[PDB]
Amino acid sequence: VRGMNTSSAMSAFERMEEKVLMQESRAQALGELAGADLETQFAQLEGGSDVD
Amino acid sequence: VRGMNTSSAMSAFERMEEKVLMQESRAQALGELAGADLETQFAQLEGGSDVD
Repeated sequence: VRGMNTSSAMSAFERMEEKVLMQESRAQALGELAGADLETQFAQLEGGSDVD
Repeated sequence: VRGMNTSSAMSAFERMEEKVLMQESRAQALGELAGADLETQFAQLEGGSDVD
């Protein structure tokens, strides 16, 4: 009930959270980098021109 | 009749009492610690909200 560090469930959650945060952030960061590049933005503009 | 220290019954009671007091106090202390934590108090409040 106390949720002490020794108990397995509490330790697992903390370990999982650190890994999850890093993984989630890394995937998002990569996407942002692609978005940041001018060419990716330009490609979207090109697509709009292309469809009409 | 004298209840002298040498007699087995007197010695047993004294030894048992020390162990019993420590055991009773320790169990109670653990319960108090759980009660002391804010989350346990919060859980009771949540339960009241949950039932209605």
